[PDB]
Amino acid sequence: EWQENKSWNAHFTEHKSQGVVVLWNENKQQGFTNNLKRANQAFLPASTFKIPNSLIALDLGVVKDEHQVFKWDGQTRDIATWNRDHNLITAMKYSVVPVYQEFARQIGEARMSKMLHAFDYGNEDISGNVDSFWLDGGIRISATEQISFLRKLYHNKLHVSERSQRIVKQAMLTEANGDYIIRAKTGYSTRIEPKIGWWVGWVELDDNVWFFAMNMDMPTSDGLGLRQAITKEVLKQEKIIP
Amino acid sequence: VAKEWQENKSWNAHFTEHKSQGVVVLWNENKQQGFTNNLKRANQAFLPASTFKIPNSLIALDLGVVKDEHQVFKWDGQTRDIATWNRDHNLITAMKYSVVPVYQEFARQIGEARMSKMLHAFDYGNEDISGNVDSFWLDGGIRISATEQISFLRKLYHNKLHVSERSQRIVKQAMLTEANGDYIIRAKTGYSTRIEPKIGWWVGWVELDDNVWFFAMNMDMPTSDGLGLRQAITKEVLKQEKIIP
Ligand SMILES: *C(=O)N1C[C@H](NOS(=O)(=O)O)CC[C@H]1C(N)=O
Ligand SMILES: *C(=O)N1C[C@H](NOS(=O)(=O)O)CC[C@H]1C(N)=O
Repeated sequence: EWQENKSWNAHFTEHKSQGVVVLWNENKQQGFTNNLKRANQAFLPASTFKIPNSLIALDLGVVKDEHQVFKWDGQTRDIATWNRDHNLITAMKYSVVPVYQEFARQIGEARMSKMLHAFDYGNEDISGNVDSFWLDGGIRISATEQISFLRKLYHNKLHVSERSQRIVKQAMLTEANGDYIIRAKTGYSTRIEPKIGWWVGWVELDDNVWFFAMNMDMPTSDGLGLRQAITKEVLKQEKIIP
Repeated sequence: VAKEWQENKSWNAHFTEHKSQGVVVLWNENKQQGFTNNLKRANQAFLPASTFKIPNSLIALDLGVVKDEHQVFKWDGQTRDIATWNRDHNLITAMKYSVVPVYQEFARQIGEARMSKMLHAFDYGNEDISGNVDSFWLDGGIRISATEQISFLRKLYHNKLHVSERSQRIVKQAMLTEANGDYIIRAKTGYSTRIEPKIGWWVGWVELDDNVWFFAMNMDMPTSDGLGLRQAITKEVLKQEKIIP
């Protein structure tokens, strides 16, 4: 079920980086990783938590649909794209923290905890602030647990409406062309060490789905582009993407 | 400039330079304003050909002929000219490779009575299903203009069509052509080859962060040499208008 393919380390080494890329071939029901230990190492999900947060908010009616406008609070933040009104699509695209913080507060501790349990999401521990537990609280999820979670989302098997799962998968749309479709979410766990970068999601091909979850050491924001770059090098090596 | 429809003849450069003739029709969803290089051709009704895969997919999902976007539609075993058709398909791939046999079967299952009722409810072009139940969109009575394609597409985009919200969401997912950090294109190509004038189609929309640009283009297609011009000329217009980089 889980093969260790150490050749992918070359992609990390060539990029002066370290981390794990985890791939899951849906058709074959087989997994591949350059590091089995790191693949099962649970980390703070950071912005990858916007996937279960969106799902819960949609199912509870906190988010009516992907067109609902979430007004900017007027607070100027470091990331320029957050300093405007957003809908679910753009909030996911620009990883708009205050929008997701508001969703989490509206969901509340009790429903957030019990609904995440329904998703079997990582350690299912929401300890810390309702609006920041995914960044500096007790929640932890491994790259293999991200895959397990994403596979349920792909198949509409999470215990939420099909509609909510379709809206999130639409909001996860990152890239598409004649060769593949990528539905994914980036993350950057900046608050608690080890500071890590995430990229979780999948690649849809005509006749298969390749699920992926990657994390890498991110001591600074300088290497953030490597989350997609390294994953893409692995996908290209495995002939998943041309 | 405050007008609902504006003609922009400068776009004709994109057709002429490519030794082509046609119409591109754009609709700025936010401003509720339309733009075209040819007002007359924008309203000229043609056979929808493969663009009919959008309403056909909608009807088939709503009626449960297509359970979901994963349902496998087996290859009948007949070898056809377009290689990609000679294999099993789901709604995503059938739309992607415009697999005619799959859609002919859908239409036959839907039947003429339900097909007619659905198109009238969709206000789809002239709503005329005359001809073969499995070919009317290629050689029958159905006619739709580029502007009527946009009207139909706007309702689909907003889940305003009479069929289920679910069928509309699945069809828009199946329409996914291209996506990146700047835009998302949800569209369907067409090539009306049976009844003159032989024409190429490209209908759909461009999703931006804060706007949607609906488009419908058709162009003369005397040879398959110009097929790539359907997307290329549209993209030249979208680039000229600063819609896409
Ligand atoms: C999410 O992890 N964060 C919000 C935002 N996301 O950008 S990212 O998806 O490319 O990682 C910035 C980083 C991080 C945060 N500072 O909370
Ligand atoms: C649809 O109009 N057709 C099926 C197929 N479509 O490819 S297209 O979307 O690029 O136009 C080939 C042409 C046409 C047909 N022969 O029926």
